[PDB]
Amino acid sequence: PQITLWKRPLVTIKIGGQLKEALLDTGADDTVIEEMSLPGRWKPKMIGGIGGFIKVRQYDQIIIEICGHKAIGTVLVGPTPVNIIGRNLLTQIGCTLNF
Amino acid sequence: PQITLWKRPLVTIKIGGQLKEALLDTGADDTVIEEMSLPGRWKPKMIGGIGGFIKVRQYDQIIIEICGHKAIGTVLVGPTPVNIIGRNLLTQIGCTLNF
Ligand SMILES: Cc1cccc(C)c1OCC(=O)N[C@@H](Cc1ccccc1)[C@@H](O)C(=O)N1CSC(C)(C)[C@H]1C(=O)N[C@H]1c2ccccc2C[C@H]1O
Repeated sequence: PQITLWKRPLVTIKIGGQLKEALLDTGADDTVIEEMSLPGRWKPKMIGGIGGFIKVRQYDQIIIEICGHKAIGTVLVGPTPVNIIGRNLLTQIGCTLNF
Repeated sequence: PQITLWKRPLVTIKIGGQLKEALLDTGADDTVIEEMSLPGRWKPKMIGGIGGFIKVRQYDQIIIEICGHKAIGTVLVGPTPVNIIGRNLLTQIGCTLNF
């Protein structure tokens, strides 16, 4: 698809068998999702945004679908304001910026 | 141009007669630049994301150049950790996400 930016680039994702809304976010290095249950062990990570820093849980090799495109990679879980698909998975689905 | 997402999509912008590096950020509704002078009236605004909110000055009808493309729009000025080109100006240069 080609997604214009007149509104927020919100898309449907599937993670843990559940449909959710997430923002395709080229300003995010990594993908961050609101509190939910994911399998496996997690590792600590601190991430910095416009308002400062938050602690998140880092899960690796997580299966996730983004607009029907299958990806498997790192998903951070924590108090993000909106679910964000960041560059780590945008690259997996072959997403680019174009003008 | 086509910009891949293996690294942060940073570009050079011209604003208020100054050159600055900024992040092409599809997660940002608006454009925010570190402290600098801009012409005209402004009003205060709070903007929020990861880590919470910061206070900025909102300047309207500001001309910026991004990769040879002139655009006009609202520019916020304040203590942002990274200079950010948001959707309000990305649309104007005809920037889209594609996969
Ligand atoms: C650096 C890093 C490492 C690992 C993992 C991650 C996720 C990561 O990125 C962190 C991050 O937050 N990145 C920022 C970009 C940024 C990087 C570094 C410092 C500050 C901002 C990006 O993802 C974003 O714009 N965001 C995210 S929350 C949001 C509401 C969707 C939106 C935002 O603030 N949006 C707000 C915004 C921003 C600028 C102007 C106006 C407005 C209004 C809101 O739309």
